[PDB]
Amino acid sequence: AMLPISMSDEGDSFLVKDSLGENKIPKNPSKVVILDLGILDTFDALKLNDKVVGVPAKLPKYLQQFKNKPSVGGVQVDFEAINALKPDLIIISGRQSKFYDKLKEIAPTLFVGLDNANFLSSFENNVLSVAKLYGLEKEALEKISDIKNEIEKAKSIVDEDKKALIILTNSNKISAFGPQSRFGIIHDVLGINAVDENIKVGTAGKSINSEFILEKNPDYIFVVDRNVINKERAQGILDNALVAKTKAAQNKKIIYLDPEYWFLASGNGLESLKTMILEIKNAVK
Repeated sequence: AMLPISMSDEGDSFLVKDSLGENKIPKNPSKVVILDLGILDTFDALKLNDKVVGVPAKLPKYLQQFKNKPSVGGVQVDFEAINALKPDLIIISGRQSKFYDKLKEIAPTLFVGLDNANFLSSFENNVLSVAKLYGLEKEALEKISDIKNEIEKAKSIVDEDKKALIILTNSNKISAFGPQSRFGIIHDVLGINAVDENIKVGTAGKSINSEFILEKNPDYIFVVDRNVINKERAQGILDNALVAKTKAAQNKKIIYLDPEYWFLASGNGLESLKTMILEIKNAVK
């Protein structure tokens, strides 16, 4: 299990430990550089927009209120821009853990990792830890309750005898993903059963083809199409007689998920996580 963020109050600051290291973070930080899009959404949802001084502007359609913040990268980190903003806090997730030592020379750097084996507990701890910095625990607990209620509404309507498959299409490559993966919340949080519970743990997933999809005969197929960031599109990759024969194709349950949520992994967002939960619920209702 990923080590959680723990914080102890030391008056003007918190002593913060997370899986990457320890930091003294000032209370109410006022110049925050955020490289994780999900946590940027949570800043919005907690009304902390004025605390943010840098984002990866090179930005999905749901985060356009930050389009005029100074750019610190693309998700490609620009260290010069970061230093020149003189931040009092840098927030990162998985995709930037490789940059940790360099960012930490600039300013205290908080890791809000999403644990693919314990998604909801990581999500809660990330949101509540950011809130504690600002004394917003009450407000963050109300919104965390809203998301839990949405998960319960979504779970309530899932069919126990149907099975789904998750795939990522990248140009013409198809790769399968299962429980406890980067897309795992379809199986792990919303309880939708998988066609294969034993695809191997790892970020690149398992290479598959249409024969595989036919062999599994999924009731639903969830597609994360990284071609939508061209020409070739999952719909054409799956435009064939193998995929056509599948229960998913026959009942028009090939679901194309918005990659600006799923591929960019905005699970740390109070509002973005909600939109993802609703997107699943509305596909299988």
